[PDB]
Amino acid sequence: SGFRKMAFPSGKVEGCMVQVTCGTTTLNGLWLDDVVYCPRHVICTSEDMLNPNYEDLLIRKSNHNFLVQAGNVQLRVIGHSMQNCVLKLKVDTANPKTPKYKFVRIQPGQTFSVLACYNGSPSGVYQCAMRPNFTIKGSFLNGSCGSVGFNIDYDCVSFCYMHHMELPTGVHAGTDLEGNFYGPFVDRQTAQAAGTDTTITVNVLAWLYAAVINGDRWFLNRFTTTLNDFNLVAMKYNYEPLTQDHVDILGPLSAQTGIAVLDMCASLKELLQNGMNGRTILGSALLEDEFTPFDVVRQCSGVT
Amino acid sequence: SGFRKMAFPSGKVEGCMVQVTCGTTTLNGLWLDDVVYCPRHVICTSEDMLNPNYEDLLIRKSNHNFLVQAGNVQLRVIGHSMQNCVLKLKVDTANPKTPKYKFVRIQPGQTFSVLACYNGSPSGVYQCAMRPNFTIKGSFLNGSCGSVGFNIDYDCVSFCYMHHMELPTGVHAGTDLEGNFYGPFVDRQTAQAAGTDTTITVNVLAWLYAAVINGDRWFLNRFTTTLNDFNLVAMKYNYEPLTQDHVDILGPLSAQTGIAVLDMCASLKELLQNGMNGRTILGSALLEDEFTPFDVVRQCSGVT
Ligand SMILES: *CC(=O)N1CCN(S(=O)(=O)c2ccccc2F)CC1
Ligand SMILES: *CC(=O)N1CCN(S(=O)(=O)c2ccccc2F)CC1
Repeated sequence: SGFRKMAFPSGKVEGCMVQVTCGTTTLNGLWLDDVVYCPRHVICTSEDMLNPNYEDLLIRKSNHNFLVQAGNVQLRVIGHSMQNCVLKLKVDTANPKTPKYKFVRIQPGQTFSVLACYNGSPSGVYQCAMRPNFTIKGSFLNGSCGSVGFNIDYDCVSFCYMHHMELPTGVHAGTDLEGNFYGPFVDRQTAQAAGTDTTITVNVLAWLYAAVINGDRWFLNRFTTTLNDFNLVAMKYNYEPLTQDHVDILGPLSAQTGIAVLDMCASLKELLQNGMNGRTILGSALLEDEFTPFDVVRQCSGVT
Repeated sequence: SGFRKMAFPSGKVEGCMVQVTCGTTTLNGLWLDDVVYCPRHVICTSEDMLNPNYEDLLIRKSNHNFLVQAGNVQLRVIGHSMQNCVLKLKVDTANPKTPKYKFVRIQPGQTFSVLACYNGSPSGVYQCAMRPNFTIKGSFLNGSCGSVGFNIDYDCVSFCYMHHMELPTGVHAGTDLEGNFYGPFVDRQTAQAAGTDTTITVNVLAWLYAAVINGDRWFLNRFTTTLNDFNLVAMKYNYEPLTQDHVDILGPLSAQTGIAVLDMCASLKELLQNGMNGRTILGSALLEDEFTPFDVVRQCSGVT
């Protein structure tokens, strides 16, 4: 029993983190096989960051200008290319600790673990979600760029995020490992405002299921609703619309608890309309939306 | 910027987790050097757990009855002893992945990372605190016993917790790595009620400092207070008394923000008396008490 905001074990990713230096800029790189992936803004002077022309800036860079250090050992860079907003640095040594891995581009509402690093060294691990506005709410200081987000399926690490920048509002933007930003963001020090940070409804419902499973049941009511009725209330409260696809995904939690998805919707409707009245659910005073239905099943069943 | 509930990178501890089986009971063990540490209740039938006499139960156990598996390789047990509520299984092979380590007994209010494991395999990592009632609020299913809590100082893992049991109220009790329970708890399936779970005041104040550092400042007020006045309010709200030792510990956060500790106390006093009024601090609707002042400094400064 008990339900915690839980990250994947980070060891498989720790073994992949390196330091990348170009000129006076140091940030983190991901070493998989004989390639080191890092944010392309490693080539910029903070002056360059105002309006950088990356292709033009890159012309002035040779293999030997990219200093890649794995622990206290230097890797030999034998090639470099830009793919979207990442650099791929080819090194002469395959990372001996390369896990089984995939690059995935996640959807908004999907959760992942971040291994926050500075100078290629791990400082911490925490759980995030891709927000519906394609930001993440992370913990990233100068030097953390190139830190990665991931999921693990048993022995296979799916890398989904690389950290690139902080918006003026202190929320975070980054890329998949093909260098494509989540959302409309660009690696430039310019006016970039996030859109509405809506609540991930399907994740809230998953977490309400988790609460019931773990004995927190006070919010279960006598009501049901319909997707359309629920969705009118969702809209009003800046919650994402609930689809039949979301209902289908919640089916196993429905099955386990015997609470129909639409009944749990009606409970969530009353919590939105009535608030918590000073009560808590799984030690939270607000409705948590950074657990997926898969997260709840995984944690509640003990998958390794 | 941004402030997250952050665990230590888990890799150094992942390399230490093994499976221990005695009869039909499987749980986790910690392999450091040529010793495997696990809960002594591994020797019990769930029948035994009602009123176990561990010394008597242990007489019936030989080295060869303790099945220790590290990945898919069996370790040879050449000795076993009971120390308090843990077994030490001597194996013929030093764990080649043994990190630098210490065993520490932490105080209430101190935070640590848990690597939740099943069958010696890591499932997740999350941040806990030793509650003032010597429970922890974890996430532990059957099979998770022998999972450990730890802190890392650069390269040295301080092990502070081993998971042993769930109270009827779904909170958790365990031992240090010398097998001594935190609090009054015993490894027996009996009536064990937790005392008052008080709020860790010094940690709340640390987290209020973290909020200011990260731009969440709405709760800063025009008031100050004294330790004695604050403490009258703390008592009323089931907050731990604040000592000058706590004020001293918060000094660096005071220095960095320019907010005197007693001023921040007066802010916390008004939040206790007035509530949050539907507002949030660092994305929380309640006052978070599972960050230590050291945690806030570490995360805000980017220690690896
Ligand atoms: C994103 C990231 O982690 N980095 C880019 C900025 N650099 S830096 O130019 O060295 C720097 C250092 C300190 C303050 C601002 C700043 F831009 C660090 C790596
Ligand atoms: C604490 C812990 O993780 N364990 C002790 C209980 N055993 S068990 O006896 O195998 C068991 C299994 C399933 C349900 C209850 C139960 F006690 C597992 C390890």
